[PDB]
Amino acid sequence: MEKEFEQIDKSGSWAAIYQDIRHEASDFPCRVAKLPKNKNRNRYRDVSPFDHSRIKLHQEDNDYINASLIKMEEAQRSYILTQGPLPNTCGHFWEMVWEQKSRGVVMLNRVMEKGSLKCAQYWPQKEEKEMIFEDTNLKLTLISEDIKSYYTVRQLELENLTTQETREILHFHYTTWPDFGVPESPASFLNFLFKVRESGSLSPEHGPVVVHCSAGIGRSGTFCLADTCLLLMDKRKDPSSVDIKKVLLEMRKFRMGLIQTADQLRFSYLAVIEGAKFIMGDSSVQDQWKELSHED
Ligand SMILES: O=C1C[C@@H](c2ccc(C[C@H](NS(=O)(=O)c3cccc(F)c3)C3=NC(Cc4ccccc4F)=C=N3)cc2)S(=O)(=O)N1
Ligand SMILES: [Mg+2]
Repeated sequence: MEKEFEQIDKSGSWAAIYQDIRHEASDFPCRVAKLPKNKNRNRYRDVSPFDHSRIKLHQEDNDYINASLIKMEEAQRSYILTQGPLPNTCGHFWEMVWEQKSRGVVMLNRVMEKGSLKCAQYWPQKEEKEMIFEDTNLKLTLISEDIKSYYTVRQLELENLTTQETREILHFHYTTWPDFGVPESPASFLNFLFKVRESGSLSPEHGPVVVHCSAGIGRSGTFCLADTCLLLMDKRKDPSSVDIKKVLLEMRKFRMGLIQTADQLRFSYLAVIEGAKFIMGDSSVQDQWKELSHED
């Protein structure tokens, strides 16, 4: 894998390679997303979930949410990728989290980035001020938070007001990944990813983890591609066999535009190559990653 990386670097072909992927990517209808009644449920007019893989809310009125089920058969892991919720779709977001039985939510953006709103404040910032989503009959409370230098992990309590059932939802918020950009380092990215993994959130016993950024395709796609490739390396009898470009095209069958710049693609290669060290056994790389990430 690093041989291909090295030759892409020498040839200076990241852009051409990335554009080939965009050209070969699947094109499926998004008719439900484009219905006039769903216009205000979409943050961006050009980013819509394909009809075949969209997540359907269990409400009869309108079951539409800009969210997609990325089901990776060989890796044996599913993820739900969605846009940052809008002021009017936060209830829908939590209804999806509840109905799909997700245990973790991975957020890779900030509410405001460079002077622009990118996502509604869909969770409580203060313990004493819980949130009620009236349209969906759900209550959400901030139980605690572990704030790190570049990411924060939060314990949220989500309650179905109707049945009184409550669930602990873990929120993994990466706060320093710029839009259309990349993480500070493979180490910082991997330190975070393994925190999500170690939490049990990605376990097949739970529903799919919900991953989102602003549009739910650039940063979210980078995060899922690296996680999936590392999973495939650990699975197969020969990790060198993992073709990251093939994996990305496979993921793009479930949601459009995953990975938004040639450099996020190049970063994905670095993340997988670095993470592979842990998969192949190295028990000193993780601490290395933590030290390198300066999470304190
Ligand atoms: O690293 C990233 C990129 C962010 C991001 C990606 C796409 C968009 C959608 C934008 N839509 S628009 O209505 O603001 C907009 C802005 C400029 C030109 C244009 F035609 C529309 C967007 N579209 C292109 C990107 C693009 C191009 C073709 C098809 C689908 C696309 F998403 C660039 N930004 C917003 C944020 S993320 O939150 O997914 N992580
Ligand atoms: Mg306080």
